[PDB]
Amino acid sequence: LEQWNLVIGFLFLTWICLLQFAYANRNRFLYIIKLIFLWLLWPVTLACFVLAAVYRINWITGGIAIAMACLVGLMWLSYFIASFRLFARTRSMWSFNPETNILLNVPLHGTILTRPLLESELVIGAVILRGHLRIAGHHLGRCDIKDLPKEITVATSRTLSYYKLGASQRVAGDSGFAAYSRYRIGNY
Amino acid sequence: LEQWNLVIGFLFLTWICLLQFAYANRNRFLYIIKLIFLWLLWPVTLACFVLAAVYRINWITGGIAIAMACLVGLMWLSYFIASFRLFARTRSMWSFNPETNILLNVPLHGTILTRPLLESELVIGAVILRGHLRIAGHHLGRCDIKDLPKEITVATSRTLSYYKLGASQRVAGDSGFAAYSRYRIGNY
Repeated sequence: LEQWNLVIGFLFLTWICLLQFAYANRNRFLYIIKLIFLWLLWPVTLACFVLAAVYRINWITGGIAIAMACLVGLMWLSYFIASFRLFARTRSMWSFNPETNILLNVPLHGTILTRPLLESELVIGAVILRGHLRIAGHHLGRCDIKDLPKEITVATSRTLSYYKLGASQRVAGDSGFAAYSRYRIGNY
Repeated sequence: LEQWNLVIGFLFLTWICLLQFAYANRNRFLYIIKLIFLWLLWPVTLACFVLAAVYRINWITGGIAIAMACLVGLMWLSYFIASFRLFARTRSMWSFNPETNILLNVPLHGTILTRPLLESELVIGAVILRGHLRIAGHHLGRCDIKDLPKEITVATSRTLSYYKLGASQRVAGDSGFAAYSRYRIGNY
């Protein structure tokens, strides 16, 4: 049974190792690895509760573990049905993340890049670092001040909020810094 | 031995429960709870490796677990000595966090609020949401457009970077949005 303990040790060790390089340098491969890695936390939690409930000798702790496993499974299925409700409308793979059900669509370089967004703030920042665009902690790619998006969107079940570009601030040679004020909330 | 399994189940359940309320509404109490909660991940990882190594029957897996426990302990002590090197200069409690060793000092309402900062970007955003100031995901407090800081600092072992306020953008009634361009890097 120590194999599962060594597996959780490997998981914890690599997750700790994730907190020295990937937190600063944001790569799409590393981000999606971290995302699917957080998505697998729910089944391993359920597995821990299951292996706690299999060896039931007394009924108090076993009943507590069974009730909590039922609750966490119910809320996991609630999250699954929420992600299904989102994906039935926005039709985006990033709607199946365990982080949030709030989507950010940015039309950069023609392709619509979709990223998870924390809370859909009324004003959304856009920061240019050495010609690289980042919005809400997501490095969308290499976009200098000339090709900045004009209008982006925030997608949600029965909600689409349009965000219009504000003023652009050219400073420190090539770095730029701009705001997205909320325009309107619709569902056509 | 199932008590430790139920403890890790409680930890995972409450950490999953943390991903529905505290991620959107940022409270200082909830943030510091999450911070000390991430700080206790290192000893529980070491404990998992220790309980994997105590029941050594074969030598291959036991040796692998012992070597990995030694490596994770060595890097944990490296992190401890890094935090000590930081705290010997900046003298701030927030230097003892497992997230980052990059400090952000903001002079808001007279008191110098210090927060962890991800990577010390050359341009730092400041967003006003309903009269509340947030910088790099940290809700520093209630600060409208009038009392915005003039100059903030980023603290680091043998580094202090001064950040000067840029242009201020008043939009949507009371919301504001401003930039901190890097001024100079010193250590006096």
